[PDB]
Amino acid sequence: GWTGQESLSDSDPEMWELLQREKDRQCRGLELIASENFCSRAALEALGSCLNNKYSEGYPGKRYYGGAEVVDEIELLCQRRALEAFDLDPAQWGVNVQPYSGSPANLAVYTALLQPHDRIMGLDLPDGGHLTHGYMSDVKRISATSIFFESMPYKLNPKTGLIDYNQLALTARLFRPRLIIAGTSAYARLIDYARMREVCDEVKAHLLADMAHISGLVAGKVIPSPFKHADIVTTTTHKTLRGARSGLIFYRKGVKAVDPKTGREIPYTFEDRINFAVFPSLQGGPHNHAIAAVAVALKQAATPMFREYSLQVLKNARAMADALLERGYSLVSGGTDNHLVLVDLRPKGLDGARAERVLELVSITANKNTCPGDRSAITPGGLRLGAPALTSRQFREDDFRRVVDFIDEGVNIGLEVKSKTAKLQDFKSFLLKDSETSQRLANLRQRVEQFARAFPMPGFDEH
Amino acid sequence: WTGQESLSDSDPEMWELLQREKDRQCRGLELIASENFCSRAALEALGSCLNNKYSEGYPGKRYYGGAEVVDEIELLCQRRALEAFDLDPAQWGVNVQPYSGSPANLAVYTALLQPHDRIMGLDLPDGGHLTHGYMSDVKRISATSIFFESMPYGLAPKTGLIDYNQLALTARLFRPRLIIAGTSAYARLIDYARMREVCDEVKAHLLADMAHISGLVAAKVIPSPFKHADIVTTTTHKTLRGARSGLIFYRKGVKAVDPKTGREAPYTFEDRINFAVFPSLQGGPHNHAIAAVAVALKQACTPMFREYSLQVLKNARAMADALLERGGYLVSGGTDNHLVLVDLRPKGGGGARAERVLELVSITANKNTCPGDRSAITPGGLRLGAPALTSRQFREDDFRRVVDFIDEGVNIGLEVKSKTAKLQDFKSFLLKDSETSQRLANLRQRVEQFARAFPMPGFDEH
Ligand SMILES: CC1(C)[C@@H](OC(=O)CCC(=O)O)CC[C@@]2(C)[C@@H]1CC[C@]1(C)[C@@H]2C(=O)C=C2[C@@H]3C[C@@](C)(C(=O)O)CC[C@]3(C)CC[C@]21C
Ligand SMILES: CC1(C)[C@@H](OC(=O)CCC(=O)O)CC[C@@]2(C)[C@@H]1CC[C@]1(C)[C@@H]2C(=O)C=C2[C@@H]3C[C@@](C)(C(=O)O)CC[C@]3(C)CC[C@]21C
Repeated sequence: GWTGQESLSDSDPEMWELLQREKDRQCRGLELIASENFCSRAALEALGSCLNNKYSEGYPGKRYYGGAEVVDEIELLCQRRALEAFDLDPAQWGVNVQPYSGSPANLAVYTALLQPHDRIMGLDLPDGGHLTHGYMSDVKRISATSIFFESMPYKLNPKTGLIDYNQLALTARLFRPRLIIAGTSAYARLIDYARMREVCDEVKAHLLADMAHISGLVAGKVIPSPFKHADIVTTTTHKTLRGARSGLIFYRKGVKAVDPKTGREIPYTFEDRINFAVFPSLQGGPHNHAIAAVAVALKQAATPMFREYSLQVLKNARAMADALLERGYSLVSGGTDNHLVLVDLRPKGLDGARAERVLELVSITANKNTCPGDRSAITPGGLRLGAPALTSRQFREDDFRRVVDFIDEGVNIGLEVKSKTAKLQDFKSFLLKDSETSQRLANLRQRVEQFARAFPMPGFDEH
Repeated sequence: WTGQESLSDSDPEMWELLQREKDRQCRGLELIASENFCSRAALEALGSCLNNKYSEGYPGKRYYGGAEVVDEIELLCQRRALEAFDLDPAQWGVNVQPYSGSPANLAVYTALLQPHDRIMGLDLPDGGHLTHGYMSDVKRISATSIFFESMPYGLAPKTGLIDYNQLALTARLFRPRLIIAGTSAYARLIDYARMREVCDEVKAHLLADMAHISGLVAAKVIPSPFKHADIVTTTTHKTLRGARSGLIFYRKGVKAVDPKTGREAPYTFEDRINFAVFPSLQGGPHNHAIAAVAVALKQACTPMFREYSLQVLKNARAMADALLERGGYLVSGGTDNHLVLVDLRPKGGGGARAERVLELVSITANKNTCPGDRSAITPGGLRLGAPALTSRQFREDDFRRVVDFIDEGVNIGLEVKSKTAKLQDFKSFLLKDSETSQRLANLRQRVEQFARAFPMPGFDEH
């Protein structure tokens, strides 16, 4: 008779088989999705805890709901570990740990700082921006950021460091936006630019750094911090931070600067505004399980171990980069200085959508990527590859050297099938039905999986 | 570093806190209609490798590879949801991605309205929850009141019951595009068939946020909004006893035709609601939450859980009866659902004194505005629910001692309230006075050991 202390294995075999298939697919796969990581077991033990059951609407100091005695201390702990993880000064920075995920963390900042229809700029979606930074199609508002607010994108300058900081400054003086976002998905270069904070300081905009993709790197000081230049920072606690899926908003606090007469030094106004956008306005009850798992990860990230990881992540990225040039690929202007690598595949003779589907069938998971020349729409000429997921499975430069030989056999199987096919589902069908290709893919799949299965995997053994 | 080390080993500080929260839960009595203790099965999924998987999109329409397995978990959760409530796949869909309750609501508004379009959500004191629409007399509070234009409630004051009259009058005036049949603190059924007239009148949309009653409806004990409503939202916690997540149910397929028009006239909810959740508001789904949600929906699609929902109402009824024979007055006269809103006005006790006393006694219920009320920091009534304790196998008898335990709370309160000045001066006197602090510790021990023996869902030690 139902106790609810039963195991998932006993009460829901259907779900336990599926957890187990997912676990096998991760262990046997080569995961190159720049935004994927494998979460620590420690973190998942918190994530899947009794903190699920506690409603704690409000914030630590006094948050009136009730018993929150212990969760208050978890939230403060998470706060302290957050500010420790990236460089201290609690005198000069605050943090909100309650955002449900990344998109909520951004919509919170917009909501706290701007009025509906206020003007926002971010790197356009195709040029490697996030959806939540704003995106309108020809005839549709697509991001909620573009619906509740007025978004104009700053494009990428095809071949250079790409982020046209020029065209930005030109258009940000014509558009008079009250917040500009500095953050990217598909970009191999450094930003979180002190020059964003000039373009901003100029036209009286707020600088928001969305560092979700590089947060681990920043956490580790293996790349330079947006927290010197930017006044608001948002991140996810997964990706390069390697925690559970949650979000963070960091904001400046205390006295901003001093000005005419004896002074009366002007105070920052973010803290209370961002905390009101998060709890009363947008979110109900925080997910205390996520907050705890986030706390576990942030401590992991404030350690010798995590600095070694993030250095290995850059060297692994460079390795995979150097390796692809060696066989003459083309990387979106140059190479990389971060966690990922954008391959241009038009000069090697294949698009992204074919390359992605071929690698998919050999247990290599990357994403197709629009290259500056946005024909776009599921047939872009690039491929986005990242090192963090595998670097967490103890891969080194030789391991990525070999990952790239497997991608090579993939690209090469593609070209071949691209020479007997009618572009669309006549390609995708041909990979299923053709006895010669179906076999050549199985053989490559089996080599990847044997290669993949041998490396350790964070998490539990079986789920 | 492997990332396979146990949390005990790698973070004792966090492991101690998980463990103190575990102590705290199994210890006390939880009567908050919005709270419940999650199954081990469900938590096993919540804390799985599904946390590791990005699957932006919907099953079949993904933007990444390597979703073969997550597709099936999402569809399973879909199916378990339509089955859980009973619901014909021809005539209903579900979206299982919402991160929580507030997102599920904002997603419906975003899919169905333009910014500044008009929303009638039962006001905060008359039922409530922020996400229905709430401005103070100085400022917009809920983001629903910022991005959309919200006009409050319609209840016959004192008479807890829903003014189906002045609503219909004002829904003919204010001309709102969507009305929210749903409640935080309301012990009665919402006439959904009469909402569907008020709404079919105004050419409005009917939304039910059935967060606290979600279990009951699947369980077929209460009448489902899913006969009258077009859109239904819920959290997967509370009454459903699952992980913190959110669901959005919506009608699909044909809506009948006029004689000559032929027969073409299909629902347009699905694509719009799904597009408001993925490109529009949310990034990647929390596949771990979806999995955990799926566990709970089955745990619940079953014989076992129809006798949870049957015991929940009768547990509620029992509590209701045993406060009419003592505790105070019954805002509504009684209950017909998972909770009772007792008035402490005719008992001469605020809602905020009575809440904070039971807190120090490890019983957590809710402060609740009642129609005879002042709007200051404290004043109102008391909101009780059967889902939490009903989960630790409590029956009607459990719910006579729990009520006698609350009586000792009410009664040490009244005593405190006759030797103290304001609330500030009241809640001081509970902490300071050696005579009262010991009288309270002795009641805390009686409720503690009444529950602490009882079984609780979860991992024993987190
Ligand atoms: C008077 C005001 C309008 C005002 O008062 C200020 O805060 C002034 C501060 C300032 O000057 O900035 C602004 C917000 C607020 C303080 C109150 C309204 C009532 C609460 C208290 C407001 C709040 O924030 C949070 C909630 C929550 C909603 C609830 C019941 C749920 O929805 O479940 C969960 C519990 C909780 C906390 C109680 C009820 C309200 C709606
Ligand atoms: C408008 C939509 C939502 C929609 O397309 C349309 O509706 C167009 C209108 C029409 O069809 O007419 C669906 C397909 C899509 C083309 C675009 C924009 C969103 C991207 C581009 C979609 C896509 O395929 C792949 C991703 C990826 C996710 C991301 C950011 C990551 O997760 O890191 C990695 C980079 C990348 C490429 C950026 C953003 C999206 C989600």
